[PDB]
Amino acid sequence: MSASVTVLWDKEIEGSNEVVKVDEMVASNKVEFYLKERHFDRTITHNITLPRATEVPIGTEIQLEPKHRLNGNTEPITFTYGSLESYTELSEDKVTMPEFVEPKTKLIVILTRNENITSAPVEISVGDIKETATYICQSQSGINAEVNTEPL
Repeated sequence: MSASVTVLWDKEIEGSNEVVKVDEMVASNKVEFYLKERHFDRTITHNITLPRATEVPIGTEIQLEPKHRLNGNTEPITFTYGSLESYTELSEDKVTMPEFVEPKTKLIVILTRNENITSAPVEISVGDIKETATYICQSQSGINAEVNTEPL
């Protein structure tokens, strides 16, 4: 009813790897800037997938410990085959804005973050049944603010 689990971390595959533009904000001219801080949802989705013809019985628990986590969570993720095959972590990404737009100056705030997909083999055993599943991590980094100044 409960599997022993080993992630072949050294076999990790690097899927998508992108720096994503999240937003841009512009103002022109001292005057005070629109927001002092922006707040952003940040997620990491963890997935387990099994071969279509697997012998793993429906209901089996697969407990693994991911590499990329949020909020300093350390506890294992518990997937259940055929019920709970995905799990999403949510944290609050707080980003400080520039306070002032300076005189004779147009400022541009560029907000970016990294987003990766990685996958790895998971060796699964329930009793005499062995399987190699695939673990998939959909990750987002913290946001970076680039301040760009023009004399207009």
